[PDB]
This record gives sequence, C-alpha cells and structure tokens, in this order.
Amino acid sequence: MLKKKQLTVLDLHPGAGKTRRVLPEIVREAIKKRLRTVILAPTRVVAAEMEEALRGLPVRYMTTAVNVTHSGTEIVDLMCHATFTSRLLQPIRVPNYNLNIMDEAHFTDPSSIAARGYISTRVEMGEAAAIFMTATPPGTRDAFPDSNSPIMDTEVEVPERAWSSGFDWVTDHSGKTVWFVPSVRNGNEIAACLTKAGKRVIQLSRKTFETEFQKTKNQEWDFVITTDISEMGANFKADRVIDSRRCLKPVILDGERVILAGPMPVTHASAAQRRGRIGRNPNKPGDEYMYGGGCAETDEGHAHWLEARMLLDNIYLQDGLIASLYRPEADKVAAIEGEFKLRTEQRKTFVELMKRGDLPVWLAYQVASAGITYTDRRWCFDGTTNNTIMEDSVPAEVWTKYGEKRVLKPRWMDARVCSDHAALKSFKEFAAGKR
Repeated sequence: MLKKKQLTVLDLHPGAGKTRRVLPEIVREAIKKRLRTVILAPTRVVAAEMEEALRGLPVRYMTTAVNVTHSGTEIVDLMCHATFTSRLLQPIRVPNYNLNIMDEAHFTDPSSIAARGYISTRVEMGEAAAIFMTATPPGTRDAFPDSNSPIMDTEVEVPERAWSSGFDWVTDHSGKTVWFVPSVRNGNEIAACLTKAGKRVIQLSRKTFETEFQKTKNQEWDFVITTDISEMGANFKADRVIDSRRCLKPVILDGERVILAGPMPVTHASAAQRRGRIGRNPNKPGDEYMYGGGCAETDEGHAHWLEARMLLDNIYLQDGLIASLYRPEADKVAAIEGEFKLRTEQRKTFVELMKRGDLPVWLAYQVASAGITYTDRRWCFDGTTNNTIMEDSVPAEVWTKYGEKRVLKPRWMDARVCSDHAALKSFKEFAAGKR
C-alpha cells in the first residue's frame, strides 16, 4: 500500500484491529522505506490510544494529549484531523508527506472532509500514497457489518423524551448501556429521567468529550448518553447499545442562514459505527443493539460538505489549482470549485474567526467575505428582528465592548451558535468582544 500514486481503503469490520495491529506494521514498513509519514487521529482520545499501540516506534506527537519527550529523529508525525487542516490553512509550511494515514476516516466534520479531499487530490496527482482506515467508507449501505462476536439486533421503539411507562426493557437491564441521542439537549432530558430512576449516567458531547470520557474508565456507570462523537473510535466496556438512529442536520437555506433540521435518520455508516461499539469481545457473545428507526442518506445537502469546500478553496495546493473532495463523497454538495477562494487578508480573517473566534465554517466565511475584520462585532447586533437569538424564551442580551446592553441579533444566523447552553454562552462572549 505504501507505493506512490495509490490510495488504499482499509475497511476491516469494527474491532478487527486496524488501529492496534495493522497501524504499527504500516508505520514500521514506512520508517524502513524512509517515507515522511503523517498519522491523522479524529480526536485527542484516539491519539492517546495510538501512542499505546505505537510505543517503541519513533513518532512525533503533535498534540498536548500525549506527554512524550521527542528525540528529534522522527520522520512520522501524529496529529488530529482538525490540526492537519488548520495547519494547511495557516501561513505555516506543512511537509509534503509521502504517506498519509487517516484513522476513523469516516469522520464527517468539515475539517476531516477537507483533509480527505486534499490527501486524495495529492494521490491523484501522483505525489503521495494514502491509507484511509474505516469499517464504513463513504457510500456504505450496510448498517449491520461483521463483528468479533455475535450481536442481538432488535428493531424497537426508543424513547426520545422522559417516560413514565412503556419502556421497561430500558431500565430492567443489569449491564452497561451506550445510548446515542440526536443532540445535547435531547441527551439532557433522557439522562435526567434515568438519574431519577436511580441510574448512574455519564453524558458525552464534542465539547466535553476528553474530560467526561475519562469518567467511563475512572468510575462505575450504568448508562453513557452520547451524541454522534462516540462513532469515532470511542471504546466502552458495555454490553448494549440503544440507538435512536437519529441525528441533526445543519442545512443552509437560501444561501443566507443555517438551521439544525431534524432529528432525522442517520446514514448507514453512522448506524454501523454506533452498533460497532458492542460485539467487540469474542469471549462475550450476545451484546445487544436496540435501534429505533431506519437509515437514510441524510449526508446529501448537509452543510458539512459545503463547509469542506470553503476550507479546500482556501488551501494552497499548486499555483491556482484547488483540491477536489474525495470522489465517493464529492456529490454530496452542489458547489463549484474555487467559488469560496478568498483574497489574502479576507482569508486571514476567515482563519482567525474559526481558530480564535470558534465560529462554524459557514458563519466565519459570511463575515470574512463581507470585508469585516476579526475584532469588529457590529454584525452580531445589526441583523433583522427575526434573527433575534432567544434564551429561556426571552431575547439574549450582552454588554458590547462599548458598555452598551444590546439584544443579540446577528446579520447571519447560524443555529449552531446556540444549539445548547454552552454554545450560546460562548457566542455571547464572542459578541461582547471577549475573544
């Protein structure tokens, strides 16, 4: 697989040993052939598990998740998918890796889609080799792949709100359950219902993942309530997965706003990855998978793919050439290559609104493309009356950097800045000039 010009998809079933067995062998072969290599982890939690599997091999860990003193003689770098894309965007030269390995290559966050598009383009050009590691490559239609041990698959009605009766099977279980919910707010209601029933519940989401995932190892628990982030390599010692089979879909309406549509069905890849959390121990047959809906290709028209085109249009590749999306996922968005290419100063603003501002890609692009500078926050208050952001059914208010109390009313409305309490608190700090 290491020969130039080729992209290999390593699609072994979940738990087949892609990370702990195949990855170290690939790395040893790459170091033997003197290939400058990058290893891309979806999260800092996966990067730490990779360090355990790669111990004894010269790897440069470009992440604060690992505490290792580097020798300086490493030709293999390890970083998360988002750091790879961010460094490509920033005015820092990234080496032209001869071998690019992406673990959990099914990750649908805009930065992972951009990384696959950039790497696959370099491979098409004949400059590099790549290995995409995932049980569920783009376009997979099988939500029931193979496993290390047999799984009991049961289609059943799964509660998406607090319940008082009709779901005895949920609480009458004596093992550990991983339950996938469509959103943080939906998880809060179910966790509260399970806590009132006497269950020990841990909740996981993108922002709290690294911190709260440690609790799954450090303390006894009955249920883990998680968004889709746990589809990316998160391992549990559990015997059941309850799957709502639903997710939220960011959708761009009329090219002027982003809504969080749904909950709606997950893709086959997401369902197979959610189910993939169990049936991993060959000595423990009969782990359960309870699913409450069907699958659909909800990645079509999903804003993450349009956002990946905004990132790819602003990454230098060669003169005016622009990287295409990875072919199997390239029809998910109606987009013309280069339509989002920004001039030098506007691109620097676009990068800073994402990196320091913490804004979603689409929103950062609207602000940068309008000729607004990073610290100018007047756009957070000059939108139409229908863009008024609501908190507890009352308009959200902030003291501007001038000392004036104003209602948060952004010129461009992106529902992701207020998807939960923590998101809106962060956006209010942004509108106030606090970062």
